[PDB]
Amino acid sequence: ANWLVERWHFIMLNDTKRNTIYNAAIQKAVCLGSKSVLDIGAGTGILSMFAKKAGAHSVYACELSKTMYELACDVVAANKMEAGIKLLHTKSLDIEIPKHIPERVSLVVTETVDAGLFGEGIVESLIHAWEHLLLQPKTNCEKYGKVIPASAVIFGMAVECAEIRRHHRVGIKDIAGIHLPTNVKFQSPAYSEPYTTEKMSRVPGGYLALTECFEIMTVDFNNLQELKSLATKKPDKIGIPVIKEGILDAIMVWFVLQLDDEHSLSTSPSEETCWEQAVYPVQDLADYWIKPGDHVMMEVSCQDCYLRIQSISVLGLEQTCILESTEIALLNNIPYHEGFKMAMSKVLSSLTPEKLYNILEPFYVLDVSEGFSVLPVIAGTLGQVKPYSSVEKDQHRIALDLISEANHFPKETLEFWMLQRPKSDKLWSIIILDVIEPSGLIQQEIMEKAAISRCLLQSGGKIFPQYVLMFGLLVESQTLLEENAVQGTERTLGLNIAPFINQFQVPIRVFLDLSSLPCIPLSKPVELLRLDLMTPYLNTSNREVKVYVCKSGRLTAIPFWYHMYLDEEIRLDTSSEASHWKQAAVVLDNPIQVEMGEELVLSIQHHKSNVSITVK
Ligand SMILES: Cc1cn([C@@H]2O[C@H](CSCCCCNCc3cccnc3C(C)(C)C)[C@@H](O)[C@H]2O)c2ncnc(N)c12
Repeated sequence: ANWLVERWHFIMLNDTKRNTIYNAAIQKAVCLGSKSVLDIGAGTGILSMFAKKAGAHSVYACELSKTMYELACDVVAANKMEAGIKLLHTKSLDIEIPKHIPERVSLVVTETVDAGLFGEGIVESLIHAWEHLLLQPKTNCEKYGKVIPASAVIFGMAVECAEIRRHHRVGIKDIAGIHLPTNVKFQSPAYSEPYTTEKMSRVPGGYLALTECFEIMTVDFNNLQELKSLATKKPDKIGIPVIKEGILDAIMVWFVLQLDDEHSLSTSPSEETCWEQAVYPVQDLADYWIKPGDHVMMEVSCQDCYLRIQSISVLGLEQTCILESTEIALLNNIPYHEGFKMAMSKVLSSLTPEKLYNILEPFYVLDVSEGFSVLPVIAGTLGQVKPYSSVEKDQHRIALDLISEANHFPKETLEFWMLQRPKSDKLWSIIILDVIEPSGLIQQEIMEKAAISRCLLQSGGKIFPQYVLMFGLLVESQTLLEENAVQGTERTLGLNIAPFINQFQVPIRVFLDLSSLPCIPLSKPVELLRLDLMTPYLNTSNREVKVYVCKSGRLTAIPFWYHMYLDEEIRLDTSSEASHWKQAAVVLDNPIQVEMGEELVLSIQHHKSNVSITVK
């Protein structure tokens, strides 16, 4: 996509409460005398229009992004405020007086905050603003400089959350007959990306508070000296008592943002708010079980942009292998590995049963999975197998050589691998291909790789998976609608933004965590498509699917996922609880009213790795 608008813009603009408190704070500050305003990171320009409507004499809005800047120019002009608001395509750090802005401003308004508060560089931007773009602070509001937000209190809480854990810690020491040795320590990219961002009010499986909430930091955005002192401030060593028995999985962080002395915003987890929380995963501990009487220790600092929580330990009453969170979720996906072990054993049993646990001829197995994979080690433990790994990273090879060694493989049993024959005049008995992206879409050129792979197979040899079924269902989801499009002008307090920003939406929502999404089912899930790697003649380009509507409702989306068939009996589900793949959905531009008992027709168009789903 050439012209992107980030998904969080739709969610935020749809949050009437957020828009109300920001407009209330700006109205109060403008009416009190702050007549010259600078909006840092204007987005659509909503805070600038609030300032001008409140009665500001001069409004300047700066926007880093070319796309957001151009959109903001059109929104402001459509709201008849072209003459009153001056939009600037620049980062606020590059603004010079009188070159870009003629005079120092009395009020800075900004929303350049993330779940961890500091992740968008609010400190660096406000230090530059106080030094070069703002009037002197208070010792009449027109005479002195002020910032919205005024201040913040940052909170933390130790939690048990199995959903976070399966993405940052490998939770088992034995997978599908293979041992994962102690001398190989797996760690996520958050180990020392200090935190991920999560909607903890709806996290799959939920979370449990193991401690009470605690203050981790405070910051005064109107205090330049306090802001400059952050770069060299020594970390704050804190000790938190444990109030509940449980597995320590993360420190969940949120903040209370004080816009002024009357108006405050909380990012505390709630299904009533749009705000996500900062999640600091707990890893590299000897024991994760914590009980009342224990103390959770950590070091909180904010010297180089991001808020950091380091040296996490529990105070009572070896090769390191960095993996992506998708690869850790993969190692924690037991049905995937057990399914692959059983499917590989059946191929070995049908082709060479004496090899299952020419004597010089091994059963050749190629794993073309993308990223870290242990499938070649599982294959090697099964029989007289010559397995090949496609890992690129040197650290991954070392780890796999140590895993191979722990599974009694003599040196160079496992080898590291364009699709070609194992050896000139030799054929593969098993080829594993990566068909579904973690995004929930089909991998690019998979049909082409399958066609090339089929020519390299021994008679009776198999490509894994053999075929993939795409499943989908009709849903009424107001949540998917509000994360895809701004719902009117009432949400944006009379301002016309929705028609202009809604144009930058994409038809397919990827990386969807379907189980955490509030949905009303309007149909039962049904097979939409068959992607056959062993028998492409069974594929269909153009198909109409008649979906029985079980329940009357407003159809807003068609979520979809897959059943990957390793053979006729063994299938993997990309929507399963332990799945390391995310799902996806076709979200409708205009929701359709459907009635119980009708057969809705979906048009499913398949060309190579593309699938188009529309209501016919
Ligand atoms: C530093 C800077 C940024 N920019 C521009 O402004 C925006 C930066 S902010 C990034 C998104 C923040 C959303 N945070 C919401 C949130 C918070 C907490 C919890 N949950 C959320 C949810 C769940 C809702 C995402 C962006 O348009 C940039 O191009 C600037 N332009 C001019 N000069 C500058 N110095 C800047």
